[PDB]
Amino acid sequence: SSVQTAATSWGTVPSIRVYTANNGKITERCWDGKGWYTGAFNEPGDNVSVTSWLVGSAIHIRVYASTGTTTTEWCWDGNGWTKGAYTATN
Amino acid sequence: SSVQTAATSWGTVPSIRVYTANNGKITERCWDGKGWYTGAFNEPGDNVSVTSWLVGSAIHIRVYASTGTTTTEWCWDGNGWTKGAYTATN
Amino acid sequence: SSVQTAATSWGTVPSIRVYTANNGKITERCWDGKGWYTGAFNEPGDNVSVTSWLVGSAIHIRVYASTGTTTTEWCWDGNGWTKGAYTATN
Ligand SMILES: [Zn+2]
Ligand SMILES: [Zn+2]
Repeated sequence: SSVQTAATSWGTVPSIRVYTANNGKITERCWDGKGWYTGAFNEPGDNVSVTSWLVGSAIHIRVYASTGTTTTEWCWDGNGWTKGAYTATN
Repeated sequence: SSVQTAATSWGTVPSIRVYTANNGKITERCWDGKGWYTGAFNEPGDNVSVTSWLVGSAIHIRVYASTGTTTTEWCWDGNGWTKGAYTATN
Repeated sequence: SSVQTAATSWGTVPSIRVYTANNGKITERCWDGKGWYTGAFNEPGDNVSVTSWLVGSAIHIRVYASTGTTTTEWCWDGNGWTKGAYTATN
């Protein structure tokens, strides 16, 4: 019984984001080239996946947090985490 | 018990694919910039991971579906899912 | 019930790396355009995630291996796997 992680990165420094699902909560650790620090993302979930992409210099991150059969998409687009349009129907 | 997902994205719109393993079946949800829809991928698996890459305008997707100690690679290269040559000795 | 995998890819060939967590061991399978082979990475873990990036033609890989609440980061930067600076407080 171990925590479950997901990772993404962008750029050439690079920036790295590691999401950890632990006891029903997902938290975020961040690297921007200097050191690791705790990120703003903190949402419920037993399982996590992530993907990201750049548009110019702007990073866009999508975190897929799952509890039971419900997957919630969380969006970072430069100004805070927001709930995305993703639905599944599991 | 929660479902397990894997996500990938390409391009700048972007396109996103989210794979969900649920009770031994993997299904696929797709975003191409307008809304989410159900993808063609549907294969057995209790665990899924994914990676993708572009060569010019051509997208390639590799989905690794596992049941027990067996991992099957599924390939998208523009015209249907096929599977791949991947083998493991788990 | 099943093994757990993580995948990454880079370049246009492409190179693919698939990490498998199985009974407390994470192992690595590699594709560089010709066939699959077993990689050098072999470390303890019940869960694995991965990310990678290019700096020019040089590939960098980060593998996040977790046991219990401890996540260890493993780094490939061209010349062997080394433990990274990642820490979490799970
Ligand atoms: Zn359960
Ligand atoms: Zn191709």
